[PDB]
Amino acid sequence: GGFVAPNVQFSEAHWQGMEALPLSIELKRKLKLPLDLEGLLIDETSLNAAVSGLLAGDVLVAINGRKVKTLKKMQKETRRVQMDRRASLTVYRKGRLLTLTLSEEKNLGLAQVETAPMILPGDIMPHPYRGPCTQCHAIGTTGHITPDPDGIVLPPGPIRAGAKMPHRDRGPCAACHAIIQ
Amino acid sequence: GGFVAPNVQFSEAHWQGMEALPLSIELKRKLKLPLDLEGLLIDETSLNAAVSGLLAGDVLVAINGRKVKTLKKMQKETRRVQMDRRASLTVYRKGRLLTLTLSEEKNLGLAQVETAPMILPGDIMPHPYRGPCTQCHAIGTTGHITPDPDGIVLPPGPIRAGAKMPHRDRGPCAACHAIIQ
Ligand code: HEC
Ligand code: HEC
Ligand code: HEC
Ligand code: HEC
Repeated sequence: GGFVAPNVQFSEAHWQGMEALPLSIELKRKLKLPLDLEGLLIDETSLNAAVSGLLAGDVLVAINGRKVKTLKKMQKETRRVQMDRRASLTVYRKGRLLTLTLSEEKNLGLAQVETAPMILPGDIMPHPYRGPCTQCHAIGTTGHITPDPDGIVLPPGPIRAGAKMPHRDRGPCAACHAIIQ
Repeated sequence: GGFVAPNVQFSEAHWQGMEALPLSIELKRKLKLPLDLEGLLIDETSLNAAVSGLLAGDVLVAINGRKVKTLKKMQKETRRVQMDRRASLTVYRKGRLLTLTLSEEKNLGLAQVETAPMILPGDIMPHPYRGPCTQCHAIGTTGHITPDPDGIVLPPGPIRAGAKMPHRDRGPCAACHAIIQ
């Protein structure tokens, strides 16, 4: 269960703590950004990228002065300076073109890319239409991990009589727990 | 709005198309895996990692023969062979220790790491208890991108009278669209 189209494109890149995604018209209108703007959207920053001053909602225009309008082009670029400890960040925020340094005490490394997750034939589109489905998704059931862990509930599990309450008052110990005597 | 604890750990790594996450007791019991098992869980495989034979639900025990039980240790490891085009994959699947080659025609690169997303003071835990919150999450409102794009609706937008229907029959053109005459 894994049919992939001959052109599955990249949905995102992760690099020194920033998640980067193509800046679509969907997203440009959704975040009320100018529609001439070319670059990558940064929607999630942690660790080294957040440290460098980089916030979410920011658009990644360039690195080291070279323009990055696509993921493919942004990767190419991280490969170039992957062994460096610093690269420059040209960013678009609130109409200002800011600059930032990104840092790492070993080396920056290559930004790794992702496609949209593999989906089921009968699956429901949770987002506005964007084009034929095989264009971003692989169709099938592998690349799974289904049922998704997060939707599995754990039986709270046996407790000796007079156990100590780790959690808030939730009700009679006997409703959720199997008691031991 | 960004208070981080002096020990924010890694939640995941992405490497040549696999998303890797610490294999917790939560996840070990949730996927009915042996509880002695040490390694990383692989929950999402695409591109180069899926190509190498790697499926989701798989646990990443080792690379090139070196054991990887934590993210920190798995990164260290990708740094080592980051310039190589091939590394070995020791994996745990259904009780079998399989082996796989991972490949890339330029170079593999460094696996990039992520922490749990920054959360709000008043935010609700969507998962079983796991320990104090500052241990995985940064508390605040930056690293935002809120409101989250996905929860913004776009007004379908004006259509000239006699426009052609791109989408299924949804009802009277006048309910959603502003018509032009
Ligand atoms: C056309 C008929 C479809 C169907 C049935 C689906 N998609 Fe997509 N999809 C894309 C990206 C980048 C995401 C992540 C979320 C986002 O940023 O908007 C998604 C998400 C989904 C889901 C949720 C998947 C999950 O694991 O929860 C599902 C069920 C889904 N899609 C089905 C990317 C694209 C495209 C990129 C240009 C196109 C075209 C489509 N999707 C179209 C469809
Ligand atoms: C203790 C009081 C809390 C609160 C309020 C939250 N967390 Fe966590 N969290 C962790 C990871 C790895 C995730 C991703 C999902 C997963 O794999 O299970 C999450 C998710 C959340 C969310 C959803 C966030 C989102 O962007 O949608 C929220 C609101 C949230 N958490 C709040 C990691 C951990 C831990 C790691 C050991 C611990 C401890 C906690 N979380 C505890 C809390
Ligand atoms: C469901 C409505 C519950 C009621 C009522 C009670 N408990 Fe509970 N408990 C429940 C769950 C789902 C869990 C898992 C952890 C979590 O996220 O809350 C627990 C946990 C405990 C523990 C720790 C378990 C462990 O590490 O093995 C103990 C010792 C415990 N609970 C005891 C307890 C007592 C004494 C209660 C009533 C006076 C009680 N629980 C209520 C679910 C529910
Ligand atoms: C809501 C209940 C709707 C009804 C009824 C109709 N339309 Fe629609 N339309 C709607 C949305 C949210 C969108 C965005 C794209 C999507 O994911 O479906 C659209 C799209 C169109 C388009 C393309 C828009 C563009 O690219 O500019 C056209 C030309 C269009 N719709 C026309 C149309 C006609 C003629 C309808 C009734 C006979 C009609 N729509 C119904 C929402 C809804």
